[PDB]
Amino acid sequence: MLKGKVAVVTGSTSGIGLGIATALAAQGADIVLNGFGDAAEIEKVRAGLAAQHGVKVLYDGADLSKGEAVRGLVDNAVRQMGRIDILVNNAGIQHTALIEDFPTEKWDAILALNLSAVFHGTAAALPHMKKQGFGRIINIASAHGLVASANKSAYVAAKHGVVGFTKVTALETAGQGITANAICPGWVRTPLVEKQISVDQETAARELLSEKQPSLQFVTPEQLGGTAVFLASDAAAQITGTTVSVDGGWTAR
Amino acid sequence: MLKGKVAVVTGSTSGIGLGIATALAAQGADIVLNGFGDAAEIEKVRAGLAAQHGVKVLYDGADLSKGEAVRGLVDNAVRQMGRIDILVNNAGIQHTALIEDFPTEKWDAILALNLSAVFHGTAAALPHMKKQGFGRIINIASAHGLVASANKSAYVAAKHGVVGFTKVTALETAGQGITANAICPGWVRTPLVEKQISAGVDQETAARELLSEKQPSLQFVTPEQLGGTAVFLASDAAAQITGTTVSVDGGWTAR
Amino acid sequence: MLKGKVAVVTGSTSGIGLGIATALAAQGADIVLNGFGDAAEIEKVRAGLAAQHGVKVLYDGADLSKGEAVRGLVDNAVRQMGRIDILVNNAGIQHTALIEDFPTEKWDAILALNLSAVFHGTAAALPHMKKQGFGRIINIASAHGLVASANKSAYVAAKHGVVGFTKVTALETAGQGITANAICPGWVRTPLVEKTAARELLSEKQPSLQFVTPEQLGGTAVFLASDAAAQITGTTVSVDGGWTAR
Amino acid sequence: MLKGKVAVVTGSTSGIGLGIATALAAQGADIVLNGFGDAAEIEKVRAGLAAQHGVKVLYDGADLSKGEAVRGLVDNAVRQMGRIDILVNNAGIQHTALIEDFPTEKWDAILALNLSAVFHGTAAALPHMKKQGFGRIINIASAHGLVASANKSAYVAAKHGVVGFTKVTALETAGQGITANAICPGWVRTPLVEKQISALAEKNGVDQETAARELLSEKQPSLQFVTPEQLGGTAVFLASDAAAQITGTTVSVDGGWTAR
Ligand SMILES: NC(=O)c1ccc[n+]([C@@H]2O[C@H](COP(=O)([O-])OP(=O)(O)OC[C@H]3O[C@@H](n4cnc5c(N)ncnc54)[C@H](O)[C@@H]3O)[C@@H](O)[C@H]2O)c1
Ligand SMILES: NC(=O)c1ccc[n+]([C@@H]2O[C@H](COP(=O)([O-])OP(=O)(O)OC[C@H]3O[C@@H](n4cnc5c(N)ncnc54)[C@H](O)[C@@H]3O)[C@@H](O)[C@H]2O)c1
Ligand SMILES: NC(=O)c1ccc[n+]([C@@H]2O[C@H](COP(=O)([O-])OP(=O)(O)OC[C@H]3O[C@@H](n4cnc5c(N)ncnc54)[C@H](O)[C@@H]3O)[C@@H](O)[C@H]2O)c1
Ligand SMILES: NC(=O)c1ccc[n+]([C@@H]2O[C@H](COP(=O)([O-])OP(=O)(O)OC[C@H]3O[C@@H](n4cnc5c(N)ncnc54)[C@H](O)[C@@H]3O)[C@@H](O)[C@H]2O)c1
Ligand SMILES: [Mg+2]
Ligand SMILES: [Mg+2]
Repeated sequence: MLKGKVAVVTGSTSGIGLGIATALAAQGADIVLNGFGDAAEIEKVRAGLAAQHGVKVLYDGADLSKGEAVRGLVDNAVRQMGRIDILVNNAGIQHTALIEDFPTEKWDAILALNLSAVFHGTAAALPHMKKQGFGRIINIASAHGLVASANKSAYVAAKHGVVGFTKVTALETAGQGITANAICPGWVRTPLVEKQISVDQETAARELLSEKQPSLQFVTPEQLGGTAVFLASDAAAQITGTTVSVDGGWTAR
Repeated sequence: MLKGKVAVVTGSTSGIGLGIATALAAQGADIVLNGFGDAAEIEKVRAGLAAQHGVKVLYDGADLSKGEAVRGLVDNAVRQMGRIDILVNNAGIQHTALIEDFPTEKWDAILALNLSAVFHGTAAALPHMKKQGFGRIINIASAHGLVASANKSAYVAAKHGVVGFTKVTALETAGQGITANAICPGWVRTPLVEKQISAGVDQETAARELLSEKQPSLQFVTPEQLGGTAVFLASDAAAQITGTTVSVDGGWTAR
Repeated sequence: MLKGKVAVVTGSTSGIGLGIATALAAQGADIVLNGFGDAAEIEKVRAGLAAQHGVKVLYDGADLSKGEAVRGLVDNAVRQMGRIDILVNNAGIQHTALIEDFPTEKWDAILALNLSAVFHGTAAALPHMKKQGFGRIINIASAHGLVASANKSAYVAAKHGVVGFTKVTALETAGQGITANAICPGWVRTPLVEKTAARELLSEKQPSLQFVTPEQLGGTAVFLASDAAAQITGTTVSVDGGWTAR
Repeated sequence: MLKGKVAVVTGSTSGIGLGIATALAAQGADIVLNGFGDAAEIEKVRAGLAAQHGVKVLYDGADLSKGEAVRGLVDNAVRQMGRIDILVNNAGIQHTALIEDFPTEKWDAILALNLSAVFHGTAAALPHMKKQGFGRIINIASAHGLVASANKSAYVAAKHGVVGFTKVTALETAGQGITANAICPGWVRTPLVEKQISALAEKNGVDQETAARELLSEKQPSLQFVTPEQLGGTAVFLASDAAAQITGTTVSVDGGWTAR
């Protein structure tokens, strides 16, 4: 369990990030949620987690394009919650086009959120974790941090960058009670994906998965949350600077 | 938890394998132990796990250097325990020598136990797992299944072979309720390593010096950590983790 | 032999990019040098290479830290040479500091040069290559595109990003007569590195205890540009004396 | 070029090993051929290469499933040729089946030849190379030494073992003028692959060229086969001085297979 610990999860107002925050809450950690969305819907989620799990849950809507807003998210977590034990760098965006057709605005944006936000968040958290003599940094990368797909140049470059950044973090913290690892999911069934799915649908789901994901099954936010729980546990104290692939066999082949 | 499930752990009479068996028993799994040592101590271990955790624990002394014995261990497990949910292929041996000096008998011994026994155990377990709609194969490889050290050609070859074999097992079973993964530990503080650490400064100073070459954390991995890693791969959160390696190595493979 | 082909080598005024341009010049490709330094001491080079190997050798001083300058270099290299056959993305900078001590400006500068310049060059080069039906993108990454060292976060991240970017470039051009690959060097005795103790510096990372040389890297680029390397695409070639083997 | 140098290429009577042996002979290297097939055709090959390239070419038909025979091939190459500069460990066999259906005899045969022959060959070569202060060991692994495919358990395990073995070899010889690397090809349209094209051809009840494009499509984004000449060219590169600090690594020649 993680009673007495505080976890910040970026981009946790929905999807994977919310699944992770929810799993960490269920182990007793206080939580900082982050992301965009409807004010009322977010408050429902925040109040609901706090009441269901008996922990404190803050919401900080910091826009993570801006490195100063990222470092301020972390510093505010420490101000409001007392400490920061676990940082999950999860927020991300996508844009598909050929390299030649790839808008520079999208390239820049993808790197800023998907990579540089990891740097800024991690830079802000480390001094606290080192003083504590305890930390877990869990970066949510992708199968695309290890291998590539056509038409995803910026996202693949950024995720790969996250993997290498994760390894450096780990080497700079080795033996100080801090680990840093990257979870690399394959396909997770988010509403964005759900659109693409629409001769019936569970024949369409299987067909969409079959190119990359041999199990023909989606990964779930709940499974990624249990993977983050595991990495946050004492059993994972010597797991550092590595990747945990949660991808249905995508990287096996 | 793993109540009602059955785990066979090869090489579990001591060390990493016993750590894994223990962690699995503590989640409620029935256990088949295996390996060598003193038979009185083995029975003490077996009885004590069963009493402490309220699970059924068997011992099967199969010599895993023999393919038909590995297969019989798995078949005996199913016969006696009723099913097989988790197979941990852990038993392993080592020899250090330059390649040109490496005895053929040692090459062949290391391949037979560290690699071929994973093939034989997997082959026997898979039909049962596919019929159950559930299985977890957990192969204990090493950092030396991903990277090399000088003078360890047979161990490195076999552990690499285990990593690749793990991937194929995952691809043959993908979607069938079965996963196969390889845990890749760095240094764990066994009696053997202790003897090296024994070999002018303080004990814990020599420990850090010895870890220094390969393990950035300068902290040993423990059998309990590796047991909790096996518990996690056996859990439902790990249902889509298949055909991959989980490195428990203090930063060894990050650099 | 590469006669009738044009190579752009970014960062070719010194160290490995020059090493590579020279090696490629020695095979009959026309060269576009690029980089910083004395306008005249570079003329010595642009002149001495063109005379030594009997090829056209341009110079473009484009600051690659700007995305539009990269795409200009490429488009101008086409205009001044007629075509582009080989793009070598080599220009790169370093900075060593703990992550929490790492200046954001240095972070952004490493990412703009070491990574985004590679995206920019490739975006500019690709339409010409796809029409040519022939291309060689060779990105000069590092051992640090595959593994990490402490205190080098922006560089390791950029270099991992290049490796990943190379793979996508390969996948988008597959079967179109274009390949993209990354050479991942270990230690090279540059000016910066040069400043015995030479075996002990290599000792931590590079088991051969021998430096990699620009001519070696030049040979490696020449190979990837060859017909034998036609189905070598989307991959890394480590020239690192054993660094990544352990 | 390799004038004055001796290369041993296992499994060089056909397919990839033949392309590699030819490219090395074309650089001035003396060649020991090895492998099976039709003996008249093998002699035509051996005499042909010797004459065409003006180098010495021998055939040793050692069965490399036996470790003594592998060491014997290397020993006698040094006896008969004067030295050994290049060892290309290339011979291999394939068998497909589900793991639970995979005959123990086929598992053993694929480990013996595809992995243990690399150990025996390297072990016999190294003392000579270390003495000479020069050597190139080039192991022909596969994309399957880095990633898997279903139904190829023994072959994927053996190829992965070759990749790890190659790394240890590099580390043991680092700095001594010896490098050890593994070329990792994707599909090459040899008879090893033809049997597979034919099996896919019959499964889907389709022609042979449907099967080829589809075989390629599953794995190899270029949709073009790799050729023995390309692999020969890659081996010549690794044997060169340009590759002096390329050691303990893999070179994928796979049309994008491992990029995705
Ligand atoms: N969904 C998949 O199939 C998949 C697969 C592999 C990896 N991932 C990765 O997992 C992570 C989570 O994404 P997801 O799939 O749940 O998407 P999602 O849209 O469901 O959630 C993304 C979250 O990030 C937040 N966000 C976006 N921009 C932000 C900004 N500038 N500042 C603060 N928050 C911001 C959103 O508000 C939201 O809470 C991403 O890094 C993604 O790339 C997703
Ligand atoms: N110890 C480490 O630092 C380390 C690191 C990485 C991986 N590993 C791996 O972990 C696994 C177990 O190692 P350990 O360090 O706990 O070793 P250990 O010697 O303590 O245990 C090995 C087990 O295998 C059993 N065994 C050996 N040969 C057998 C055979 N012929 N038939 C049946 N059982 C046999 C032994 O009786 C023992 O129970 C091995 O595969 C090893 O390669 C160990
Ligand atoms: N030297 C090594 O030990 C080593 C090892 C691995 C990889 N590398 C990589 O190889 C590449 C070349 O490095 P090097 O060691 O030859 O360095 P170098 O200093 O010798 O040369 C770098 C070149 O890039 C140019 N350059 C710098 N900033 C530029 C900019 N903004 N716009 C255009 N040109 C610019 C310089 O003028 C110079 O010509 C780099 O990407 C580096 O990361 C170097
Ligand atoms: N064809 C491909 O797509 C492919 C792809 C990747 C890797 N490879 C590898 O390339 C190597 C060569 O394969 P190939 O496709 O050229 O096949 P091939 O069947 O054309 O050649 C195999 C060669 O090995 C020889 N050989 C077989 N058993 C032997 C033994 N016991 N002793 C000595 N020689 C023996 C054969 O006689 C022949 O000379 C193999 O290691 C294979 O695994 C092939
Ligand atoms: Mg390494
Ligand atoms: Mg892959």
